[PDB]
Formats: sequence, C-alpha cells, structure tokens
Amino acid sequence: FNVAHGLAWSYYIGYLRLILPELQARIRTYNQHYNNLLRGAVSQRLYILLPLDCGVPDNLSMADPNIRFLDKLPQQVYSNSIYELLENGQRAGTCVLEYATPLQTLFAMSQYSQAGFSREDRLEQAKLFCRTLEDILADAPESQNNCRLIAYQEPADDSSFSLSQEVLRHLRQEEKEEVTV
Amino acid sequence: FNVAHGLAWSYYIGYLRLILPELQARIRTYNQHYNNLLRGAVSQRLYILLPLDCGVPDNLSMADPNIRFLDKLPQQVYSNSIYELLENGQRAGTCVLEYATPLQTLFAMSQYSQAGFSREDRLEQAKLFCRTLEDILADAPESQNNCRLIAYQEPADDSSFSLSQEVLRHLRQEEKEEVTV
Ligand SMILES: CCn1nc(C)cc1C(=O)Nc1nc2cc(C(N)=O)cc(OC)c2n1CCC[C@H]1COc2cc(C(N)=O)cc3nc(NC(=O)c4cc(C)nn4CC)n1c23
Ligand SMILES: [Ca+2]
Ligand SMILES: [Ca+2]
Repeated sequence: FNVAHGLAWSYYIGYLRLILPELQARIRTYNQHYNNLLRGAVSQRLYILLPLDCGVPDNLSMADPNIRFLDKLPQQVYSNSIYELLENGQRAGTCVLEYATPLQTLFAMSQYSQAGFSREDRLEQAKLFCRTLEDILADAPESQNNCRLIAYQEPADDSSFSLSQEVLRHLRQEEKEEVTV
Repeated sequence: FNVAHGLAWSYYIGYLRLILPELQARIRTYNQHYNNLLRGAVSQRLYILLPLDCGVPDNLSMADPNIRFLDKLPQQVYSNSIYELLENGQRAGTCVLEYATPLQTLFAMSQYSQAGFSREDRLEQAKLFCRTLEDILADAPESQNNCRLIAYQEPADDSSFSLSQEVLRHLRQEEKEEVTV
C-alpha cells in the first residue's frame, strides 16, 4: 500500500503532461521582453520543489526571502510564477518555480489520524514519490527535458540551509550543461 | 504497485474532505427555493459516478439523455451541478451529480504506452479505487453520510443499461432509508 505511486502518476497524467508542452513556448516569448528590458533570461525548464518534509507554504518567499516573485508567466488556463533568486540582494537567477502539490496530500494524511499514516510513513512516501516521478519523466517524451526535480531534506534544525542556494545550484548546473554539450 | 491507493486518498484528502462539509448547507439553502418554485427537492448527498470503464464524458447528458442539467449549486470556489433524472419525459428525481475525475487518469494511463498499463489493469485499478474510497469514507466523520458512491459496469455491449435508472434506484433507496429509520 503505497500512495506515492498513484500520487505521482496522477501528478504527471493530469497536470505535467498537459502543462509542460506549452511551457517552452511561453518562456521563449517572455524572454524576448525580459531580455530587452532587464538583460535577463528565464530558464526554459519548470523547476519543481520536492521538500521531503512535505511542507508547502502558500507563498515561496516565506520559505526563503531570497526567492522573490518576479512576474506571472503569460499563456500561449494555467497560472505560473517566475521568481528571481537573490544573492546579497543581487539577482542571481530567474526561473518558473513551484511546489509539487501532491506532497500537501501526504502532509494532510499524516495529520489525519484515521489514516494511520505516520511521519515516518510520510517521509518514506515522499521519497518514493520523488523516485516514481523521476522514473516516469525518464520514459516521457520531451517532458523530462522541460522540467527539473529539486528534492531536498531540510536539516533537523539550526543549520545553514538556503532554498534559494539549492535552486541556484541547479540553475548553474543547467547552464553548464547547456554550454558544454 | 497500485495507483488506485494514491488516487483514492488524493481524491479524498484534496477534494472530498474539503467540499462535502459545505454541501449539506448549500443544498438545504437551494431546496428552499426549489421547493417553493417547483415543489421539488434535491437529495442532500453528493452522488459520485464511478463507471468501471473509466469513461468520463464532458457533459452528463451525452452518457444518458434522461439526465438533464437543472441548475448550478450556489456557494455558501467549487462548481457543482444539479441534475434532474427523467422517466418518460417526466421529472423523477434531482441530485448533485458528478463523475470521479481520478478515473480519467486511469483511462489516460491505459492510452499511454510507456505506462505498460492495460485495459485489464485499468479495470482492476478502477475496482480497487472504488473499494479504497469506500473504506476511506467508512472511517470518515459525517463525510460518508454526505455522499454516495455509484459504481457500475456497463454491458459487454448492446444491452439495457440506463445510467439515469441506476441513479434513480439509489435515490429511491436513500429516501426509503430516511423515512423508515
Ligand atoms: C487533489 C484532489 N484530486 N486528486 C485526484 C487524484 C483528483 C483530484 C481532483 O479532482 N482535484 C480537483 N477537483 C476540483 C473540483 C473543482 C470544482 N468542482 O469546482 C475545482 C477544483 O480546482 C481547485 C478541483 N480540483 C483541483 C485540481 C488541480 C490540478 C488542475 O489545475 C491546476 C492548475 C495549476 C496552475 N499553476 O495553474 C496547478 C495545479 N496543480 C494541480 N494538482 C494536480 O494536478 C494533481 C495532483 C494529483 C495527486 N493529481 N493531480 C491531477 C488532478 N492542479 C493544478
Ligand atoms: Ca520546510
Ligand atoms: Ca461508459
């Protein structure tokens, strides 16, 4: 009995498979403007946050102030937000960013006692969700190329973890890949 | 590996658990009007269609013409549709009616070859979805009393199946239950 299998399949079949095709077009279009205006550029892949603690806030900035809402992405109806990632108040990157909503479900199950679903269970299913979704996107056509999964475990407490730094690590790796190959 | 577990849990935690509480109230309010106008009454329970063939149309009437849209249910934002069930052109019942969307996912998985998910698999998982959702609602607090699951397998082919008759059987059984106990 693994809820993560179905959660992952539903998240792909009912959301990602449908939104990802439009995305590279929406982003190229926006980048025309963003470039001519702020000489910037938004990455072309959807960045999906997978906090293994299943903590999904209502606004990204609350999880890190160095992640700042920049703009809504226009459509070619799905709502997507571009964020700028800051370092010392200086813009270091930009990307379309959002949390994997199914993890909220996991969280809620852990707070729903009739479910008999512990925090241990919840973490286990979060990792399985990440794995299953990786596997799905691996066999998927151009969907894998259109997004990147950012899975992370935050420290038990009082340790220097920056979500913005994790995302920037991924963005910089993506650019390195793009220019070297 | 059973996607129905997660599909069922997500459909409960993320949709039903949230909408059902408002529903008894929304329906009572509407019934004030409906009564004073057409001397009719809408059942208080959400009726959830679970076709085991995972065929979900975009409008109920296409699956049966004796199921006729009547009105949108107002809010106390979620969109819910009241339907009248007809017999020989005469109204025989009314209720808030909608398909279980997760079945669409199953259908799509069966048409997505990378999934290795057959029609046999689709039917098995549809039955498991029905069972798991029944189990969940059974342990759930007054949520089970707010909705009713209408699961059905349509004929091999060319036999007498009427969706409106199935729904009316359930509605008539529900009224019998309310008046006798
Ligand atoms: C969670 C409940 N659930 N579990 C399963 C299984 C099926 C359902 C289900 O039926 N949900 C649902 N019923 C609604 C009814 C009404 C109404 N009658 O008024 C109104 C709704 O909108 C609130 C309803 N919603 C929300 C569906 C959101 C669904 C599409 O839109 C989205 C838009 C954007 C966006 N940036 O623009 C992001 C984004 N992220 C997700 N998440 C999933 O896609 C996902 C997760 C899992 C697991 N599977 N999926 C596929 C269903 N989405 C969306
Ligand atoms: Ca956290
Ligand atoms: Ca059918």
